[PDB]
Amino acid sequence: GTKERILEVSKELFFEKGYQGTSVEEIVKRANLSKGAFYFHFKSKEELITEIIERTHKKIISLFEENKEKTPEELLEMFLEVLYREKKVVYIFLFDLLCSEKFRNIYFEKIEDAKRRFEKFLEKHFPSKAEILSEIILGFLRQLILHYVIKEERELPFLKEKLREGLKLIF
Amino acid sequence: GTKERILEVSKELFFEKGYQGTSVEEIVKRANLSKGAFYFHFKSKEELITEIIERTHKKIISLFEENKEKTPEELLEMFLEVLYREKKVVYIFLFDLLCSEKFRNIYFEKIEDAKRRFEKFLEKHFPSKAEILSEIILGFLRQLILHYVIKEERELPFLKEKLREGLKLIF
Ligand SMILES: [Mg+2]
Ligand SMILES: [Mg+2]
Ligand SMILES: [Mg+2]
Ligand SMILES: [Mg+2]
Repeated sequence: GTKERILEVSKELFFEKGYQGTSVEEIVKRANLSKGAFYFHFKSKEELITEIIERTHKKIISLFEENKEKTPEELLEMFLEVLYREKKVVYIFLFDLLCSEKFRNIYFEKIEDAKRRFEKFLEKHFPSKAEILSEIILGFLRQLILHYVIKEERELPFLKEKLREGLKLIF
Repeated sequence: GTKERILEVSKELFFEKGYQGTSVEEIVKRANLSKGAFYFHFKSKEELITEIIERTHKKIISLFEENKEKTPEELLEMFLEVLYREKKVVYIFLFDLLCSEKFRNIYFEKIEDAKRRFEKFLEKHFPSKAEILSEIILGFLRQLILHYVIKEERELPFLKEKLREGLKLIF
């Protein structure tokens, strides 16, 4: 519906030119909507970006819930696939949240939540190493995204090959 | 000398309030120097931050050159110690270079150089795994710095314990 359309247009504009550099006026113009339509769904630009992040986080929560019986390697392959599909939001997450002073806490809150869930999953078969593995693997996944999605946009097969080999070495 | 004093004051101010939010006037005022003294050593604010990064990078180059005969675990322990001592510059590197549009390329150039050197070091005893290990280990080290130096400033012993256990698991 309209809320979905606003979210899509906002993700596009924030990806293209940042949160600070995009106004509600530009968003509604691009979406061919009135300001009233926007404010009916979002009370502020702040609520809007928070929802964008929240919805991608929810896909991550779903990923963990729906794949808790998979091997760590397969769960991680799925995690990378979702992040790649959501790469515009990943870009916003880094440049508009981590890089900000106001939203830095959200960036870390979401990472910590993903880390807690990943740890819980790993405690099942690697209890004494789950804490360590979560740091290593999240660090490795972030290195791959930063260099092969953010610095340069490589195609997904390349990232999957890198992830697969690194996880094989680790496990 | 004077150049060193300017560098120290600039690292402090950029750490405290960012590159964009710090002026040459504030730097020379804090250093009790004239603008002429500043311009004798730096032609611009851009040259100044570039030199700050270049000097910390040089400490990294030295680290690799001076410890090429150490075990990977010990070389990495030293790498973490230097990054921790240089944590104000690490903070500037992320928030003033990666987060910028103008200086993003420098952030990646330096990381790539560190990665190339680390890879070369690892090719000696783990040729077929050096490329993979460099991604994993740099990712892991970055995860530890981001969460335990940037998000919250933990003391060095904690970071070293985390690094030690993760490298033991990897190697
Ligand atoms: Mg598969
Ligand atoms: Mg698949
Ligand atoms: Mg030692
Ligand atoms: Mg030591």
